[PDB]
Amino acid sequence: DLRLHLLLNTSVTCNDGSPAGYYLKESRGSRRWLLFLEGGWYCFNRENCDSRYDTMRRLMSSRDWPRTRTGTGILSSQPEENPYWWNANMVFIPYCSSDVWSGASSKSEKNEYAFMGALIIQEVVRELLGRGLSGAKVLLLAGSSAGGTGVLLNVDRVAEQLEKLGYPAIQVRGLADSGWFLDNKQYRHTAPTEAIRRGIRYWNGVVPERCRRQFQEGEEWNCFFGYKVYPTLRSPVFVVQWLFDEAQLTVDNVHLPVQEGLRLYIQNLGRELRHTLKDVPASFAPACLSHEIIIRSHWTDVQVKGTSLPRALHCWDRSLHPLKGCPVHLVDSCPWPHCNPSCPT
Ligand SMILES: COc1ccc2[nH]cc(CCNC(C)=O)c2c1
Ligand SMILES: COc1ccc2[nH]cc(CCNC(C)=O)c2c1
Ligand SMILES: *[C@@H]1O[C@H](CO)[C@@H](O)[C@H](O)[C@H]1NC(C)=O
Repeated sequence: DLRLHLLLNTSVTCNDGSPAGYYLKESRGSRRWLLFLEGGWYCFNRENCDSRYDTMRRLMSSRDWPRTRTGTGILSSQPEENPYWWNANMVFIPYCSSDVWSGASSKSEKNEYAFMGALIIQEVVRELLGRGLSGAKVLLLAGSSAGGTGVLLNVDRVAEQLEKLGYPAIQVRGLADSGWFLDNKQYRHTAPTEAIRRGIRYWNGVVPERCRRQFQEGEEWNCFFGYKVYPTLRSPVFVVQWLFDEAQLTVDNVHLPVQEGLRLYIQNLGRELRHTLKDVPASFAPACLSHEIIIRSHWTDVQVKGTSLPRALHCWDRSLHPLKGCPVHLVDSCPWPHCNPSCPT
């Protein structure tokens, strides 16, 4: 169980103005710190945020959060469940800003909602430095789905914050799970790129500086797509992505007797995802239809080329000190979902 702490700076808020916060379980024998960003889609205008407030209020407000949370998967403290980092200090940061962790906007007379995801991360990091983070050797910023994209948008900002605060010994790294999407041609029409474009204006969203300077004013939506923002990052980042991600297929208007047109569409999607990962040295991408993995209790079960994800992350740790029998780049080459026998059922 991790215990809830509301932010002492109560001007850093969830969408409705309630204070944001974090759940913490300390491990006093450890110099490793894991900060996990929750996911949960987003909203991008008044009407669609109003509907989210009716039926997804815990993703917009802290008024109804519980005092504790159980750590699962990579957040578990049991070695049987978490072979990688069971002895680490564990932090779960709830997602209550609906902005893919990019916002820097307060509630005001002109703004019904606050969008402060980027500021929430920096305030958590600050307040944690007085609870033991000042002694850390490694800070791993991790996250799933919207939180995985949040890692890509924020890991370099955390690194810069700690250097300017006077903590150059802390090594900042990122782990992005299920947040690596393609701005591809859809199977049918009914678009995420335009929703993100409008969202950035609504949230006053911020993106990493080198990416912003490449794409320039008006085109910051490009930095929400992993294969475009990743080459601009300086911190080491490990990318986890199912080749046939369910959220990707949903926005592509695919719902699973598959005939030739859809077969070719699905096979081309896996090929394109594989291609975007060829220059990503630390990555784990199985040929499965699924979504998210790192906080699932059975995350230890899936393997690529005989190597589990906990093992791949351990090999990554060793590489940041070409290891024999300890690989870090693991991408499936077979072309259809569940061609890998370790895929979840
Ligand atoms: C799950 O919601 C998210 C989270 C992070 C994201 N980054 C970029 C996009 C838009 C394209 N992908 C989808 C699923 O629409 C996005 C959506
Ligand atoms: C590749 O062909 C095209 C052509 C025109 C387009 N407009 C917008 C998109 C991106 C659509 N994908 C998602 C997931 O948002 C697009 C793609
Ligand atoms: C609280 O957070 C806000 C938003 O980042 C910041 O402007 C302010 O300086 C913070 N308060 C203190 C006392 O540092």
